Amino acid sequence: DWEIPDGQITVGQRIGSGSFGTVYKGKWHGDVAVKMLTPQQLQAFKNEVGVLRKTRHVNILLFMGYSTKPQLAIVTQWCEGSSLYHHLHIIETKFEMIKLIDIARQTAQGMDYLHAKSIIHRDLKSNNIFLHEDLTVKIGDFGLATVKSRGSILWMAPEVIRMQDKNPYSFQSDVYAFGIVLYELMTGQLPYSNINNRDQIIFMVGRGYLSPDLSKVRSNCPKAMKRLMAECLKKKRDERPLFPQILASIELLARSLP
Ligand SMILES: CC(C)(C)c1nc(-c2cccc(NS(=O)(=O)c3c(F)cccc3F)c2F)c(-c2ccnc(N)n2)s1
Repeated sequence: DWEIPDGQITVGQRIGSGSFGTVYKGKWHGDVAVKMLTPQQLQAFKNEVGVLRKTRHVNILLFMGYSTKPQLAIVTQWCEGSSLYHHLHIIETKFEMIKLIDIARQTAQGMDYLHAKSIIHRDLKSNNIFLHEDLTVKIGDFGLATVKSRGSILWMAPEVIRMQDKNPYSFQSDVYAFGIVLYELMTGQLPYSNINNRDQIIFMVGRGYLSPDLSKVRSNCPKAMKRLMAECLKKKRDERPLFPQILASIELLARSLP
């Protein structure tokens, strides 16, 4: 099994909380990430998502094992560096166009893998794309439904925001969230920056009145990159390309660049 013997993990600094559980930097055969959760949270993740079992890919965060005592936790590999969100919006890292294209290429590579294994991320955003050693993209923080009837909206597809569906999530919703990530890479900015109201952004994006300002893309951004971005951000989910097609477009772009 993947159960780490009781008392082997040293738990350190609290990193934060994602879709589910609290992340702490830890030590177990070097630096590791320790995601604390409840047995109900762990069982739901194994059923509703199942990335711990299913994924073993260079662009997906590597699961390592779990602990039962003192507290239940998922132990993954540790990413040395920062998330794409942190790089672009917190510390304003100026990446070369070649690198920005590579980050997109690597993200689309990981997404195509997940989708081929029939896994929908449901919560892809820039603080989920971890730039390990500032070179390798590692996709983590998978979406898990923790709440019922009776949050980062900038990446949500209009249909996800409208939520007139029980499960508005699809491969196409992840394509939209990737579209926003492409926007962030090519502009170095977050969409709808000129609006100071979360409710107005939610209402308008869902109703298709508001969409990212594509005129904000860098001068050195390839025409095909801006074209792919537009296709991924289509308001009609059906009009969006899937990741095998997205990947092929980036891979072709990556070589056609002088
Ligand atoms: C607080 C915040 C921003 C949300 C973070 N979460 C994780 C983290 C820690 C543990 C697991 C998952 N993701 S997960 O829980 O979806 C998951 C697994 F539990 C197993 C395998 C892949 C995987 F993505 C994470 F995103 C972070 C994390 C993970 C690895 N290295 C570093 N440096 N940070 S940071």
